[PDB]
Amino acid sequence: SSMEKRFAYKFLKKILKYVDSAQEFIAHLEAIVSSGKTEKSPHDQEIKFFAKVLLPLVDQYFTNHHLYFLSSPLKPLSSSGYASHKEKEMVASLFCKLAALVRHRISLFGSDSTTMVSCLHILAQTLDTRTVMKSGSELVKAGLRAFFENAAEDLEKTSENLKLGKVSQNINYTTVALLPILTSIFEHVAQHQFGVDLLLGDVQISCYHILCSLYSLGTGKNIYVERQRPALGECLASLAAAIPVAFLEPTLNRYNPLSVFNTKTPRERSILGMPDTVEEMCPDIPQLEGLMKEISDLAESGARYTEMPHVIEVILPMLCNYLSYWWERGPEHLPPSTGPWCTKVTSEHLSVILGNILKIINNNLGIDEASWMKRIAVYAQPIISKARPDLLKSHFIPTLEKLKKKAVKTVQEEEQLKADTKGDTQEAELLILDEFAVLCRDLYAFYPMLIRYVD
Repeated sequence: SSMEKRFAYKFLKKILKYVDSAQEFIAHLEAIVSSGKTEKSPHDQEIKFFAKVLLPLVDQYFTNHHLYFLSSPLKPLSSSGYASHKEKEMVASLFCKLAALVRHRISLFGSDSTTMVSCLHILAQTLDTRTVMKSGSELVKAGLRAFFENAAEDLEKTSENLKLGKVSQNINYTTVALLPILTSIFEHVAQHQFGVDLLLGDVQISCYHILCSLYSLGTGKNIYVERQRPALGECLASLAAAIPVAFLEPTLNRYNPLSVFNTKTPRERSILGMPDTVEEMCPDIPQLEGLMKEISDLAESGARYTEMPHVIEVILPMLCNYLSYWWERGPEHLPPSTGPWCTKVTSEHLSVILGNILKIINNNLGIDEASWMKRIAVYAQPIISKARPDLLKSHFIPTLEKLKKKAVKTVQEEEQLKADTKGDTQEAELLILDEFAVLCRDLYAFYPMLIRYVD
């Protein structure tokens, strides 16, 4: 019969109606808070039901029937079936409305902010932007395109506040809600390959602004930056693996048909208030050659994580994802594409970057406290596949030899300590336990790369 009698359609319609009512309820609650009245809200029952039953229910429902809303006739991911166009549009609209509700009201939500953010994670991972954009009501498309604009505005406002500061609500919202949701959205559109259909035109401009703001925050020297470097690096890495414009190689941008500069008339681009040249879109972000040269100099000099805390948590993941994404669109993976490419990335760049990562891990070997290794071992996975054979003699064997020497030294010390029962053996036992802990950390920060290379 009609597709409007399905259970999922009714469920989503009911939840959308409840979210629409909760919009007014939250607006009135914020108004009464501004007025200073401390009495309970007249619709406290509705708020309690929405925050205690509706959100966890939606989260669980889309954690269970997750593939059903992503599958399509072309790709049958779910055995149960595939959601209709209207249901996918409803899911996108619900995600947009929820993101609108918590845009700056994390303080109002209080204890339910975590539940709201988890529900937003689940909805973002269950978004089919392709079908929504192809066949969806103009309101839903407008909301989806305005989500990225709102995120860009919020990030620019946070950067401005950090510069002016010598406010806390906005940084709290950015840390708690905005960054994880952006990371989830970009990972979802990168693994399912929605980037070539979603991040175009206005969305691409908003992504340019987001990229500039994230790079500015990540490499800055601030208390907030010092605390949130990992999140900024992860979000930037996710963005670099989905946006279809080579933002580190603007000189070849004329060969990229997916860029706004090559897909929009100059009058239209000037109407949108963007610079007339791609060189000015990301003025602060260096070119690919500059980043690679800086990383090589840092690795060869011997600097530790303290000297380059932003070349290890922001620049490196972005570079790894960028190289992995653009290798498949470069000279090596496009033999028949005799025409010039929008990138100049070959396996040489991936090999040299992997070698620099290994050298950096080697320099920081045995440091007392370095928790960045367990992330650098995860952000190098995309580029281990293109590593060249010469890495075996120059970078893998020396590092493993250093690790083996450390292990033999520590085990000999432990055996000699156990043999001798004189003196205070408890302090020596604690010291050797600390040494074993640092050795295990170093092994698990280098062994994954070795295993991939061997495989």
